[PDB]
Amino acid sequence: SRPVFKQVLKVNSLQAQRVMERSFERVSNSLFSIDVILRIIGEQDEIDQVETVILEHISKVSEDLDKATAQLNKLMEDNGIDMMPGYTNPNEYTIEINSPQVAQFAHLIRKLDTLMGIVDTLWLNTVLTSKQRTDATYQWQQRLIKLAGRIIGIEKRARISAHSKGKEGEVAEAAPESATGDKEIADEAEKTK
Repeated sequence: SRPVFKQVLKVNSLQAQRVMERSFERVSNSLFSIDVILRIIGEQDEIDQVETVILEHISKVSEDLDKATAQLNKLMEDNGIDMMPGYTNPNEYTIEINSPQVAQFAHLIRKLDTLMGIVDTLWLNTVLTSKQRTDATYQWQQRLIKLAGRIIGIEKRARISAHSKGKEGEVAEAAPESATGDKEIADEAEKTK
């Protein structure tokens, strides 16, 4: 009755498979709880407002990932590099896609994995310092982790919105909240204030 997309996703770089590991399950559970809590609140005004804010936070990170990919791909042709590296142990992850936004987050991880492959090419080809590879490794990792925490923060602020509409006990039954096992994500979840 409800459509669900099951897919296998290969991730090459360690930065993107670490981001995938400590966030994708919690994020796709958060996107699920949001779609359920919003259907309990009913008000199409709030539904479209929350659907929008989630869309634009995923859009901003996607827009920045493309800009960083476009700039760094220019540095490759500027420097005459047409190849990209193999990886010691890539991982395959079987994922379930219930929302199209869940697909968007998983697509963001692929763009991250792609951008890391470009960074690693420029670093192996002495175009990028060892220091500015780590600065890109940390910041883009932390960039997706900030999104994970913000999405969950939107979920948490939706639960208080549902509480303020008396629909609280309904939420506890329909979609209970999941523990956030990653501290970086859990701390960022306090975009509630």
